[PDB]
Amino acid sequence: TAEYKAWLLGLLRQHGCHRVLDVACGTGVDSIMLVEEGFSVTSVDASDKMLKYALKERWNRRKEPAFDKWVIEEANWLTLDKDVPAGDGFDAVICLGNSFAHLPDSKGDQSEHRLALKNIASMVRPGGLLVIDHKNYDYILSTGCAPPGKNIYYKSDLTKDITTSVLTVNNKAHMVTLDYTVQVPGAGRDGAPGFSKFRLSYYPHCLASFTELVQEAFGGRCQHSVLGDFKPYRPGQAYVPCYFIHVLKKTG
Amino acid sequence: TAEYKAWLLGLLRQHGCHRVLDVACGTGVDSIMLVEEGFSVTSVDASDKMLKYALKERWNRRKEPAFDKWVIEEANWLTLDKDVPAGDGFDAVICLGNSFAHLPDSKGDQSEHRLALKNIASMVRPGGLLVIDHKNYDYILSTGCAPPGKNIYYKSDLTKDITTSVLTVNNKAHMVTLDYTVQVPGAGRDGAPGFSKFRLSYYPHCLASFTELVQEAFGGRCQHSVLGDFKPYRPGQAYVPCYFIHVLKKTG
Amino acid sequence: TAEYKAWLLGLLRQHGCHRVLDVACGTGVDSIMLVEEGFSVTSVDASDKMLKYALKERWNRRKEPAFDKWVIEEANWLTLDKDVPAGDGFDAVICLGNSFAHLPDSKGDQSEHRLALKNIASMVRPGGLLVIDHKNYDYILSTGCAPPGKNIYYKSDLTKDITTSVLTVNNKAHMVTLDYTVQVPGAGRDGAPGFSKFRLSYYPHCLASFTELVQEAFGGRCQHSVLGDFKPYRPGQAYVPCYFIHVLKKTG
Amino acid sequence: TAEYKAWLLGLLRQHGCHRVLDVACGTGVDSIMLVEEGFSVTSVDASDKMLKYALKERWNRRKEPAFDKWVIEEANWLTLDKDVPAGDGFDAVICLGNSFAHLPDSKGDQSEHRLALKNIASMVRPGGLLVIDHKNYDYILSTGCAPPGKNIYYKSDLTKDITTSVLTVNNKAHMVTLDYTVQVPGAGRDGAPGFSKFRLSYYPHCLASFTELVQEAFGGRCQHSVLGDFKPYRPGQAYVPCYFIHVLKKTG
Ligand SMILES: Nc1ncnc2c1ncn2[C@@H]1O[C@H](CSCC[C@H](N)C(=O)O)[C@@H](O)[C@H]1O
Ligand SMILES: Nc1ncnc2c1ncn2[C@@H]1O[C@H](CSCC[C@H](N)C(=O)O)[C@@H](O)[C@H]1O
Ligand SMILES: Nc1ncnc2c1ncn2[C@@H]1O[C@H](CSCC[C@H](N)C(=O)O)[C@@H](O)[C@H]1O
Ligand SMILES: Nc1ncnc2c1ncn2[C@@H]1O[C@H](CSCC[C@H](N)C(=O)O)[C@@H](O)[C@H]1O
Repeated sequence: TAEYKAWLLGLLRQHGCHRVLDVACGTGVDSIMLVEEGFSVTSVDASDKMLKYALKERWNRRKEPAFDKWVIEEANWLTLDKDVPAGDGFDAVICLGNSFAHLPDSKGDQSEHRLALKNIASMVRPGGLLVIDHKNYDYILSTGCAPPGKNIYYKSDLTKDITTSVLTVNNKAHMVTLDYTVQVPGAGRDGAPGFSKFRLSYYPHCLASFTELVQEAFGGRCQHSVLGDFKPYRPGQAYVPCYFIHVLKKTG
Repeated sequence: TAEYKAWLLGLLRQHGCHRVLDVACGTGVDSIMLVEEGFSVTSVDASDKMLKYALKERWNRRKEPAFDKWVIEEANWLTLDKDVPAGDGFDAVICLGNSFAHLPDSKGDQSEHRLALKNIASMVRPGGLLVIDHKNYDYILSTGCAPPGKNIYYKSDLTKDITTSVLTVNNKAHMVTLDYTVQVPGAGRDGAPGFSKFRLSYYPHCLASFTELVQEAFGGRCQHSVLGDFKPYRPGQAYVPCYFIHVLKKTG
Repeated sequence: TAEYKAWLLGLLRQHGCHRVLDVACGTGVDSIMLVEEGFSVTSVDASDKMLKYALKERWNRRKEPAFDKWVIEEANWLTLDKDVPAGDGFDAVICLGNSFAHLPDSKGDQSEHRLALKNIASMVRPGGLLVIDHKNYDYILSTGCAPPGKNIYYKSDLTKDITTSVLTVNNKAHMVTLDYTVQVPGAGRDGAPGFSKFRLSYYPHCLASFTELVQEAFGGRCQHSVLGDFKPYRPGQAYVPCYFIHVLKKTG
Repeated sequence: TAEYKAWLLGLLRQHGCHRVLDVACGTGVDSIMLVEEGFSVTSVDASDKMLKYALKERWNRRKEPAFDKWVIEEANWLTLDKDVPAGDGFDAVICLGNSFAHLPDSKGDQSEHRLALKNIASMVRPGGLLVIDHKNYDYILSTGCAPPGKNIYYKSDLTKDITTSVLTVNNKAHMVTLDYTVQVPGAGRDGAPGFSKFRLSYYPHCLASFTELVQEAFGGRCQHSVLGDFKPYRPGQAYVPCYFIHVLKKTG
């Protein structure tokens, strides 16, 4: 989505951030872009399955200085330091795309989440930033299901029917499982579509908790700001952001 | 809970019931009772592991003319009919112990629960009682946790630790997986005890849904009365029940 | 085999054995028998499923004093001592039907086996008997295949196939998995029978190894002997047995 | 292997092979060599993990024009045809390193075998060459034990034990699973080494079968010849090889 792209860059540039570390390189979608707009991007992910693809584009677009100056290393927020040489601290550390909602709280104690963020944020240098984003589960929870479609991050052209299955654990949301029933265009007889599905689970983080979770990472020395979809967020605000974007100005 | 015993026995007598089909023998607890109580008790359960134990009680007291008659059989509510031929139906069909909750909503809709209940009622000869029962899920779904230890149904002697993990499919409380950890009076070392656990899931049956579900099965001709634990029960009261006992007098 | 029943009863009665412990009750065929013959028998088996099918005949024939004394309890050759108090001892402990072979050597060393044999021999009273047998896994070692329907115990009327997976660890036969492809003559449309299977895995056992392993169970004190099938066996003999039978007269 | 490498190049060379397809690119050891060696390499493996490492080297050496030409890709033999545009056919096609002995016969009939060899063979242009190798399983099988240390391919400086596990189905050698308990020079206390095993499963291919199986995919239209280790191998020859090397001059 144009807006998205716009928002991102404008922020990276509105701070002076040029050196960036992606902690969810995935397919390389956003990193690749950043690599175009002239950024020093070092992207990483823990899943080769995805990384391999990002790595793909590069080799091809290898006949371009921009793409020859791009990194892609595997890593896990659970040891981001051990896997990524922070140096003095990347200008901006970006983790947009509700990537963090993939970290399931295994131990029951949100020990997994603190640690992850701890390492993630650490890589940000003084006067640094962190574009960590998560879906609006506060609502998803209060709704009972997950409203698909409006990907303020991308204008999805494919349609699929979602089936939301939340799982309370001792009264605390422990996970949200989205069951996508994709309706591929043509996969039948006289042209009719085919029905192929896939599902994935995440953690139902709620603004409140994440906000506190995030600061806790920067040891406190930081500037916190949260945008509803892509614009600032004001409690009890007429709107209803699909996404929640938390940006951190590591100050100390 | 001795009390429990008194009330039920009476209802049975006050209504001149003798032949009693127990659609949930479990370990034999109730049947054993009616047994001694002097009732032609034909108890059946769907579990080999459980029945195994009610059977044992029989062999031992096989010497007792009473128990020699008692009859435990395998069977499933989902097919009771074929598995249990009730000549002209029985006098009292009990389903005590929150056993009916175990029946999971596989197909999504409550179709399964239909056949189950549907079949159970059929086991009641016109002018016959039934005592199905379910944990107060209305209140349980608000506390999102299952209070263990006491069950007015009886008083065992096993201290347990529980972990209530509820599930919500598209906002509808689908399942409720309770994880127990029973303390074994002897499993440590120097007298120390053991701690062996297991896990059972149930279907959160709200008083509402069930009363309608149950009567449904009787096609209509019947008398319904739901007592909280075991005393009368009228909506929005001061007392909070842990178990809702549904007593029915099929009349057609 | 009426000839193998005549010998079993002959040997037992011959040595004056009344008390007999079937350490492999199973459905209880072999045990059930001894019972009818006015023999005092306690029957134990490690498998509920099977044991229970015997427990059944007891209730049924419970109307016969004999079965009113017949016993059955779950038990494992590995914890025998604790599951079955031997008291003074049993006159004749039997382990027919290639049951023992079902104990796998998980640990690698016959340790498990020694404990098994050891525990069973501890159920015999000085001047005792033990009828443990084992299929002729010696020839099967040179034929890498086990032919079905050769039981010299009960006429098998269930047509079935079999696939033999002989495992060999470090040149030492370690396992033998027989995948039974039974047929259900009636599982079909116009009478046609259906087809499926169940798995059964046993540890091989060539005469030598077992001939010694077993004596050790009594540790010398014993008059051991092994009939080819049910007749006197002789190494380098003509008739190739198929069921070696070790009879033990604990002497000490 | 000083020897290995030697023979190869020469062979390839003498035949005049330029473009080579490695159907088992693994970590890309032989691919990277031929690359440097000045050969038009197109290598592929069916395993991300493996491949992903060959890819890495290429990215680093990406500078040197050689690796710039290299062509690592994903692909599985079973469908190698619709995975690699045979084009005008390759000059040489290597499948060395006991890689083929990895493809199992889940189907029961070595069908999946004949096909893989077939598709692979299809990547060989007329006057072509095929270098498919495999362990001397004849010996292992006939000896029930797989010898450790004789890796003619590359002198292994490792100290791990080997537990050869041959599996049998209906009298046919279905699988050979070796357990290599490799010893980490340093994993103990006082500078001691540690221990960690790892078992792998290969299909016990015997020369007779293989030799047959190979020319088939060819259709008798070739010139087959198998080396002992790297020298002429004749039946009965006192020397017991370890790696049979089949070379095919697909002459058709
Ligand atoms: N513990 C963790 N640390 C770092 N990366 C992780 C991770 N857990 C999951 N990931 C990876 O992050 C990726 C999912 S993020 C999905 C959104 C995607 N990046 C987008 O732009 O639309 C996967 O490749 C997953 O392997
Ligand atoms: N669908 C079904 N049909 C018949 N019996 C069932 C059943 N679902 C559950 N049950 C039975 O419910 C019985 C007792 S209720 C479960 C409680 C358990 N016996 C305890 O001691 O804690 C079990 O024997 C179980 O097999
Ligand atoms: N560890 C063990 N301890 C006790 N019984 C065992 C055992 N391992 C296997 N068994 C039992 O071996 C039994 C009999 S095997 C076949 C028995 C058959 N009815 C006959 O003709 O004798 C099975 O019931 C199985 O439960
Ligand atoms: N079905 C198949 N298709 C393609 N490649 C295969 C294959 N089965 C296994 N392989 C691959 O071959 C490699 C193992 S064989 C390489 C072993 C070599 N001797 C060494 O020690 O270096 C792995 O990449 C595996 O993924």
